[PDB]
Amino acid sequence: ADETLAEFHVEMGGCENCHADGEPSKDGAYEFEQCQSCHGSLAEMDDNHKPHDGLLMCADCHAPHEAKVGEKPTCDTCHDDGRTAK
Ligand code: HEC
Ligand code: HEC
Ligand code: HEC
Ligand code: HEC
Repeated sequence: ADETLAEFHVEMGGCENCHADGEPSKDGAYEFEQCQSCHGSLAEMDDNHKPHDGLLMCADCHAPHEAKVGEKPTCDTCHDDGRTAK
């Protein structure tokens, strides 16, 4: 009974946590911005987030409307070279 990431954040704010007047962006960048305050920039993260920093958005990896808090994305969901999480 795990709650989605979008949920965990909601309880900590609402649907407006990554949505303006309930109007999801039609790109992804606009949202990716929201994930740049209480957290920071990938270029300011581990050596695992850096490598990506400037490639794919958070959600893109931390599928909010799908993933569930406490669920480390799988590299197999992109990398097929045995890539493993560190
Ligand atoms: C950030 C932590 C989010 C919160 C809080 C909620 N949603 Fe969300 N939603 C988020 C992203 C990043 C995206 C897409 C942009 C991307 O980077 O891919 C979305 C998209 C939606 C959609 C799209 C509908 C579709 O056509 O698939 C809907 C309908 C939506 N979001 C609704 C929604 C609701 C109801 C929320 C509160 C329960 C909510 N979102 C919170 C990120 C985040
Ligand atoms: C403040 C308004 C926030 C914004 C904007 C975003 N997140 Fe956030 N997130 C916030 C808090 C207070 C916390 C708790 C821990 C912490 O101090 O950061 C979190 C936690 C997450 C996590 C944790 C995942 C886990 O394994 O527990 C993730 C993956 C996460 N947040 C992702 C995320 C995304 C994708 C956002 C934009 C769509 C985003 N955060 C915005 C507060 C805030
Ligand atoms: C896939 C290429 C990812 C993208 C893009 C982002 N993150 Fe991530 N993140 C990823 C993994 C695989 C993990 C866990 C590693 C494992 O397998 O154990 C994480 C973890 C985090 C955490 C945990 C730290 C904490 O909650 O205290 C945070 C806070 C986090 N990721 C935030 C974050 C943000 C803000 C991103 C966009 C700027 C982002 N991640 C992108 C994989 C990926
Ligand atoms: C798709 C959503 C991805 C997921 C899931 C993860 N990564 Fe990724 N990463 C992605 C792309 C598109 C690229 C580069 C694209 C290209 O072909 O140029 C990368 C790159 C890396 C690298 C850099 C390798 C290098 O050349 O030095 C590393 C080290 C890396 N990715 C690690 C990694 C790990 C450990 C993941 C699972 C926790 C992971 N990535 C997931 C896109 C995506």
